[PDB]
Amino acid sequence: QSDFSPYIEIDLPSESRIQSLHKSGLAAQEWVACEKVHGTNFGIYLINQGDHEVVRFAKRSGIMDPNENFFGYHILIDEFTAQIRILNDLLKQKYGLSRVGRLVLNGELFGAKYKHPLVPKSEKWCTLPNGKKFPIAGVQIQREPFPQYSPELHFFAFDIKYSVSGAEEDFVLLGYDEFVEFSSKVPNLLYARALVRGTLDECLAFDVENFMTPLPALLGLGNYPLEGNLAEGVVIRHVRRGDPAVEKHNVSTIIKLRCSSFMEL
Ligand SMILES: Nc1ncnc2c1ncn2[C@@H]1O[C@H](COP(=O)(O)OP(=O)(O)OP(=O)(O)O)[C@@H](O)[C@H]1O
Ligand SMILES: [Mg+2]
Repeated sequence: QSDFSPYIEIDLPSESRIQSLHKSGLAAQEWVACEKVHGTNFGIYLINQGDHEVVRFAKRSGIMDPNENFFGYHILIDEFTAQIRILNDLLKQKYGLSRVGRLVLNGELFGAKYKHPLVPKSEKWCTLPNGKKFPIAGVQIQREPFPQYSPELHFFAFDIKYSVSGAEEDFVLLGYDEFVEFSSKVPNLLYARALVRGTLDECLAFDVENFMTPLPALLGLGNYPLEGNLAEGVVIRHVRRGDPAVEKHNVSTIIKLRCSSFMEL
């Protein structure tokens, strides 16, 4: 697991966090709110090993053996592999890097549930390296009645970091604008996009209670609405989260808000 980098949990806004964000000056700077997707944590890794490299996939708790069946994600490996190679090439070219020890594209694996009679369940079957196959129609990432996104499996990117040396302490996290710029150039990559942008308080004013997930319509299902299909919530973050000048204040610059309807499930 030496190549694995755990992603994070995200807190609801506490009194001490909010006070510190104001006192530090960070609250007055630029923040975004993006959709919080209810799937399972996923990471796509590209690891440099000198003149060769390897693609690996992680769940919440670590990089997986290639024959671990995990919600049918093998159906997306060819896509992920093409995507992560493109992202690495973009980063190397733009940043003048001969080598990137470790590139980590974190996001949410989601979908494979959409209970509308005009939306057939997936007919797709994944295949593992050992030849075993599993139906996407049998995948149940989450049991909750909302949010529901799509009958197919998808990946929602929400962070990109790279370590030139490969060492954990040398990771550089893309800021929001750079994250969007690069992600927008990776073909067919779905990624977190700002629902609102402004001060911390402007983002905190986002109406999560009535926020219907926009993903079904983005994924072809605009004509097949599900009643009460609220998004889980939002993640709010400083647009330069990870930058040393932000991090020097020693205050976390990521928080979440959830809708009450979701919390009650
Ligand atoms: N836009 C997003 N930005 C960051 N994390 C997101 C986003 N959308 C979904 N997530 C997920 O939210 C998780 C953090 O939220 P939180 O601390 O509430 O954990 P959780 O969602 O309850 O955990 P679980 O993975 O078991 O559902 C992340 O680890 C990530 O998997
Ligand atoms: Mg979750």
